[PDB]
Amino acid sequence: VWKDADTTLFCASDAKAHETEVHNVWATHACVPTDPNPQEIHLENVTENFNMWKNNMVEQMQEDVISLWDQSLQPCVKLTGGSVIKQACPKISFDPIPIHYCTPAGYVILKCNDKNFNGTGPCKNVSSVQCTHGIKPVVSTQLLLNGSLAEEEIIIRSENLTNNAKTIIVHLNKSVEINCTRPSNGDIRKAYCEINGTKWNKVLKQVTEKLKEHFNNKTIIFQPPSGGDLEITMHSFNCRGEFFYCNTTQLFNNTCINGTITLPCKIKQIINMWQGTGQAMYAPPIDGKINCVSNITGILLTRDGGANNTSNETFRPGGGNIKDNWRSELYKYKVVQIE
Ligand SMILES: Cc1nc([C@@H](NC(=O)c2ccc(-c3ccc(Cl)cc3)[nH]2)[C@H]2CCCCN2)sc1CO
Ligand SMILES: *[C@@H]1O[C@H](CO)[C@@H](O)[C@H](O)[C@H]1NC(C)=O
Ligand SMILES: *[C@@H]1O[C@H](CO)[C@@H](O)[C@H](O)[C@H]1NC(C)=O
Ligand SMILES: *[C@@H]1O[C@H](CO)[C@@H](O)[C@H](O)[C@H]1NC(C)=O
Ligand SMILES: *[C@@H]1O[C@H](CO)[C@@H](O)[C@H](O)[C@H]1NC(C)=O
Ligand SMILES: *[C@@H]1O[C@H](CO)[C@@H](O)[C@H](O)[C@H]1NC(C)=O
Ligand SMILES: *[C@@H]1O[C@H](CO)[C@@H](O)[C@H](O)[C@H]1NC(C)=O
Ligand SMILES: *[C@@H]1O[C@H](CO)[C@@H](O)[C@H](O)[C@H]1NC(C)=O
Ligand SMILES: *[C@@H]1O[C@H](CO)[C@@H](O)[C@H](O)[C@H]1NC(C)=O
Ligand SMILES: *[C@@H]1O[C@H](CO)[C@@H](O)[C@H](O)[C@H]1NC(C)=O
Repeated sequence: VWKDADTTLFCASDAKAHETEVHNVWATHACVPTDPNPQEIHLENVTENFNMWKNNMVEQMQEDVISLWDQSLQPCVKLTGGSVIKQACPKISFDPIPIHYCTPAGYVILKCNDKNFNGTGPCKNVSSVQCTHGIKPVVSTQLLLNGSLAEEEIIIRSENLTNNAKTIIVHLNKSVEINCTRPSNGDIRKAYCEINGTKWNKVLKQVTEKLKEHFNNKTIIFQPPSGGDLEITMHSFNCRGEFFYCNTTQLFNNTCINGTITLPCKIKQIINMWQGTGQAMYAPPIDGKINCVSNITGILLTRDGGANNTSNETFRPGGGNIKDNWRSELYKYKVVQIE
């Protein structure tokens, strides 16, 4: 006795009110305390359809992250709507915390428990929950960081796998640590991410093998981004308030597809805002060692559509649509109004 519907969700977290960290600060006034003992009810013989690509939960999380970033990450110079704006741009404490999304009274969240669910279609194993799992609003491109892993086999997620214009979401089942560091001491913007080539090249081959199963045994080739802004041509992310730009060619160039893979990184001040508000400029990198060790739990790829009768299918690290990042975690939920 329920139907698919959209409504105003609310967030919950374990943020500290005393902290100056931006995520904790935002969650303190925007979210409520997390439920100590949340309940989950498995619906008997209930089957439901899901669509991670058409989920209002994604838009709502998007609006929250945009709100947090607009309040916390303000640039020195801004350019939006043909208006140059100067303002204060002090360094901040930045480190994403788990955010839960819940439904109000008269509404519930359906959770797909199919251990091989790809994001779209029917789900045989469904359960009822008030909130989602703790999701860190990590903004990045190409690589999904600090997210959840696929329980069983690797999963390929796409709204339309044949459409080369539709982005693909790779859900890894084994995290590959990416250790990025801007050493205390030849540019201050020069950084690097270390990835164990053995762990990575093994996972990438598995990703290569499963893609073949989706494209009828066609040859899978990984190549660097064909073009576009640096935000999508390179693995971009925020580390301690700094915008890291790392070349991932050594990751997506077929050589071992065995030691330490060192990716060249740049800490850029001039950036294109993912909010779509234009470009912005921030102050130089902070002093001391800047380190961010993350778990590579997902991969954003874009397939070339210049091959019809060929025996090859080329894939490149894509993204840009940050809403895809929320989709990689909000694929297994959907809001329904109880009747
Ligand atoms: C109106 C509009 N213009 C956009 C340009 N792309 C970006 O602004 C962008 C993508 C990724 C990031 C980024 C930055 C920092 C971090 Cl830490 C992580 C990610 N910024 C497109 C527009 C078309 C030519 C190519 N660029 S997107 C957009 C909708 O929001
Ligand atoms: C359904 O999902 C729940 C939670 O993930 C799990 O405990 C249960 O074993 C699943 N049922 C089947 C038949 O796999
Ligand atoms: C990464 O995953 C490991 C387990 O493989 C875990 O111990 C660690 O806390 C994770 N780090 C994150 C999520 O930042
Ligand atoms: C991850 O999935 C692949 C199939 O894509 C499988 O071969 C591998 O064993 C899985 N890893 C784990 C830890 O289950
Ligand atoms: C996802 O699963 C549904 C249902 O099995 C199927 O119709 C769809 O083609 C699948 N898509 C991908 C990308 O696997
Ligand atoms: C998926 O993309 C292909 C390629 O453009 C297209 O022919 C097909 O109609 C698309 N599927 C849907 C359901 O629109
Ligand atoms: C990351 O790499 C640095 C070297 O720049 C090293 O000192 C540090 O211990 C590494 N961290 C992890 C978690 O491996
Ligand atoms: C990354 O480096 C490779 C080789 O060093 C180069 O071919 C490629 O163009 C670089 N990518 C970007 C986005 O600069
Ligand atoms: C990569 O992982 C293996 C274990 O799988 C380990 O023995 C090796 O030392 C790691 N590489 C580096 C550079 O530490
Ligand atoms: C992932 O989590 C770890 C531990 O909280 C943190 O040090 C790291 O900066 C996070 N990665 C990103 C990209 O925020």
